Amino acid sequence: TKSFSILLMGVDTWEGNSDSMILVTVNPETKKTTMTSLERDILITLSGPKNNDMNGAEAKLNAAYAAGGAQMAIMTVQDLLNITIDNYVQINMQGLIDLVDAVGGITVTNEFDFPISIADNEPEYQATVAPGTHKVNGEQALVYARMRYDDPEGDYGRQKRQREVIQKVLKKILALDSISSYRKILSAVSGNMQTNIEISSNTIPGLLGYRDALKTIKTYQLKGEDATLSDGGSYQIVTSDHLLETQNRIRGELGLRKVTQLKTSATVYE
Repeated sequence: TKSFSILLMGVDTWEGNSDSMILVTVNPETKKTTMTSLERDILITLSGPKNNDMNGAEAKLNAAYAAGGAQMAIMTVQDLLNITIDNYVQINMQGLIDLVDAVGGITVTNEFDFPISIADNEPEYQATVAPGTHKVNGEQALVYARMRYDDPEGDYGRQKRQREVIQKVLKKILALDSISSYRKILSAVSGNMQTNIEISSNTIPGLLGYRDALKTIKTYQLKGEDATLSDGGSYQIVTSDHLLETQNRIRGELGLRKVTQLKTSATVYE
């Protein structure tokens, strides 16, 4: 019954590439969970083992994972937000499909006037989401989550959608009453999910002591301005203003002191 922080990472497979970085704050006391999406494109100074060539390099946040696995991603995001992160959870795409299936599916709304597909690009995922509101399986949930319009305005939507999927999966998990139910869900994702959190017969029930925090899930996005790179690629500097409100929002939920200055490994305009 204490507030804790977890860094959620989707990974194309445990070395591979970060497809998502969500900081989740769980407060059982306030009965509130916050999910803040961190832009893969933010420019930042990476933090890793000193053993590592990329420790100290200024790069996009996406690159922490690519250089030193989940260890570097945590070190890097710790220095981005000036808060200590208690645990991490990597899931890959098979993971995400298995999990959505294991909770009985979810309901999403395709806002557009055309079905959503990604097979043209990635033919391993031939699923599709009709327009309107429909119950969706794991294969259809991944596709909704991974669809990028490949526009400067692509991730923003992709990130809202990724958050949605997780939130909806989490609402299904609240409504579970059995420990077996939960045991079956950790079975379902066994191969395709990895974490600091201890998984045993000891912990599956210890976990249900936090379900109360799923009663209110507020979603958020850390953002700034889209700029250009010499290769023609795209990055984003964080407006120091937006950055602090973000460290303070999270710190609050995690039961901590509001900060006065802005200590960050990130590259602000100033």
